[PDB]
Amino acid sequence: MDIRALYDEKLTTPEEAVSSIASGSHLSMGMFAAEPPALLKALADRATRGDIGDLRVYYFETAKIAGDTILRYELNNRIKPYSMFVTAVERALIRRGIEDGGRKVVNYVPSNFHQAPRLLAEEIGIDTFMHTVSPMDCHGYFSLGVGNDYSSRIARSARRFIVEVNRYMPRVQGEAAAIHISEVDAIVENHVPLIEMPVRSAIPEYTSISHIIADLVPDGACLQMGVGALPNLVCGVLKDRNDLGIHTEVLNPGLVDLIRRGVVTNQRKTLDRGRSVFTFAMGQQEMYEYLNDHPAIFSRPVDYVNDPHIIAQNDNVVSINATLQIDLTGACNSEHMGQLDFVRGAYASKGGRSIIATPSTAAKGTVSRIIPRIDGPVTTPRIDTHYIVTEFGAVNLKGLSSTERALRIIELAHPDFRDELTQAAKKMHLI
Amino acid sequence: MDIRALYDEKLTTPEEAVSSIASGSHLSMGMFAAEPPALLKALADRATRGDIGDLRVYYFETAKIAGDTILRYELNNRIKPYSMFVTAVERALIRRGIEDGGRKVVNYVPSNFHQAPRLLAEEIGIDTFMHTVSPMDCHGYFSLGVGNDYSSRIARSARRFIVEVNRYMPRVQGEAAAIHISEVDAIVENHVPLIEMPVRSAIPEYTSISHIIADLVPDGACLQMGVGALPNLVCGVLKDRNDLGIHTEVLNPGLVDLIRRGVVTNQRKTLDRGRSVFTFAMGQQEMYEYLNDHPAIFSRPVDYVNDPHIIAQNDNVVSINATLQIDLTGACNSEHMGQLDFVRGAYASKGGRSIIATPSTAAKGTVSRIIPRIDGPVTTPRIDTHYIVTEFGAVNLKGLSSTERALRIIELAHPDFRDELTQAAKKMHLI
Repeated sequence: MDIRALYDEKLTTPEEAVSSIASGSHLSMGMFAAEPPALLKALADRATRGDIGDLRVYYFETAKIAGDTILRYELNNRIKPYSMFVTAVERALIRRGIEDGGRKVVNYVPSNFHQAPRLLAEEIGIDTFMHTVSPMDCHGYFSLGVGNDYSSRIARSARRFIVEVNRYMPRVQGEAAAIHISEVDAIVENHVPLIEMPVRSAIPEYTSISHIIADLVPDGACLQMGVGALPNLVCGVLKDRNDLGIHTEVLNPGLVDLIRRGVVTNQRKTLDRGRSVFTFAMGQQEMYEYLNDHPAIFSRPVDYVNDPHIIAQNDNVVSINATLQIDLTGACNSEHMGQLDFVRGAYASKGGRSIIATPSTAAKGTVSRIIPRIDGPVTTPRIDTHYIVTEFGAVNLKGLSSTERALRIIELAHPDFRDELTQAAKKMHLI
Repeated sequence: MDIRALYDEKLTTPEEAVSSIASGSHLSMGMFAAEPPALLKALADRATRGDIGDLRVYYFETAKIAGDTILRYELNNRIKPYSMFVTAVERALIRRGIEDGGRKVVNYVPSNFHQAPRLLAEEIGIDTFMHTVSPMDCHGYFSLGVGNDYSSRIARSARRFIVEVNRYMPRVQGEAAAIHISEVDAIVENHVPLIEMPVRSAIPEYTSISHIIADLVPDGACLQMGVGALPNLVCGVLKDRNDLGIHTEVLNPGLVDLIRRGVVTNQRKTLDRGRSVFTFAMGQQEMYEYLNDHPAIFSRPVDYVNDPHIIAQNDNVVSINATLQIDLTGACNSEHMGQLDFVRGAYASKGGRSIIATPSTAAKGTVSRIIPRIDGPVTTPRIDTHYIVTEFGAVNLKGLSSTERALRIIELAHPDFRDELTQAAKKMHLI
């Protein structure tokens, strides 16, 4: 059982690692920070040379890594983006694609994040999976590090699995997170710091918002927080608490700070007791290092983590997410132009709470985020919404009539807009 | 327990039975054929005399029974309809309101049918619940008959429970379907035929669709079906199967036929093996009679039946529902202007299939039921849709790009609209 022998046998450069990937096939890669820069650069340039064509890349959550390599607009005709969710990177691509004689450059695949493993593995098929990893330990194992999501399944379903060993990637314990060297097909090495999530400051409203939310957080709450400044800031108010759990889609700096403070203990959880569960992690270097070899952290695949039935097995689940607009019905919209699983789970949880939070206004006070009607397709439907919060307060929509709902939602609007909004509600016959 | 003594201490006239209900309280009632006519008439009369007001009535699926009693437009100022799902009866009341100088006359309470039991019991709170029951037996039990749904919960959680004994009401076994006299607050008697859903005549497209759907029904399939002549026609084609199961939201005549023919055995089920499960039943006198003291039929509450996690636990779940519209995305819309729980449950089922079907055209071929995009809110989000079927075939949408979706859905449209649809696809850049 010589591991060092296999490693040196699979060790290679990006160029030959990616060389055998056929044209017309399906590739996928880790989410965000698990996107393998050297493997990707090697693939981009292979495409640039017109060496490979007709490659669909299926993925969730793209960053500049894939953005600046294999998803460059120029490569579009050879490496086709099948985005299962639109990021700023695809908004860039779509925009540039219209101002080019209205060509279609992004193929959107409509998908539930929690079904991604089944979709990619069984419905779509993935022939090549590529993922950054932590370095092979003494037992012959790499860790998927910050990723678990769908990767832990695709890494094994893909006919070929290629990993870019990066010492900067934390060794992270998780279900199927550890991968034996016999499970890997090729290895390139590339120790480079990991990409980061930008810290962005507390709007003054976040202060009042984060304080309404904390009183909505029960004893022994089991948290899921969205990535964002508001949620991060909310954890800042929870430094006060004890015995919180974590069962979250994304592990973020704010949550990790609660672990580091001994606030998060996971001793009240029914599932994964004693461990914080997330399906992937995003943050800054500080978070990344603190994750390495952490014994009270456990990544799980998304079809476990984001399964409402699983989420609801923990008592007092608290799910806190941001949206851009809330309407008077009051559905919610978080699209500029996944969390729903927790919206459902949190309410199903015994003593659970789903909280969708937002500033009532933007554009220095000129634009109301509380609107009459989302046009058109909402991200959280009106029948799913539980609690909503603005700096003007919180309301539980469940069981409210269209009338009760519009009235309480107006009260949460900026008073500057309460007038128009009451008028809009009257023409709509919401009231 | 001398149940004779009890039956008489509680037996009474509808007028007296309903006399003590307080104003500004919350009332609820059984669904469809379990709506109690004598009790309701006594109640409508109370409002006609100005003897009661500000009565909120929360309900689901409305029959002509409440339509013609407590929900008459005249009484809308004293008996306030808090309908949790809008039907023909509410659609009419709404029309009159807008014609009658824009009066809002129906209060819509947006809600998950599978969450109804807790919504009513906890978030809204019901003070009086009224339900037609089968006659008391020798052990002192009534049966909720065709009902279980939210009713089995609410007859317990409501602060007063009033029954209308009707000998025409089948004695039906199910979870919490039996109610002991000790748990009933007042009893009125009214032996009248059960109201019946209108048998709708077939249409020529239903033939082809039933054959396409039937090809999709695996062996030992665990059926759920919506009402309508399409699904009814489907159970016709399924005449020759063996060992099928039933776990359905509504029990219709098509399904009961398969039980009668011996096709449904429930032997391949994992839950409720050997028993057809439903949450409420709708049909005609024949079905209702057949249900009485049936030992292989078992009602269960909606939070069990419509819980996708429960549904998913049976293998080869097949969910068959009709829709009015399908767009190129393809979200679906079955509204003019519950089943979603099965769409998800059926896909999660091992070997499961959610089927949404519609004739490709309406109004003698003039209008396409396949359209570029659904107007307002949808009833089946595009990310949930599995199989759709028209008279022109079936496609499984899971994992297809927007383009592949558009192109395949178009081929399910009637040939007259395909070119129009194809043009629209490019305008929306679905290509």
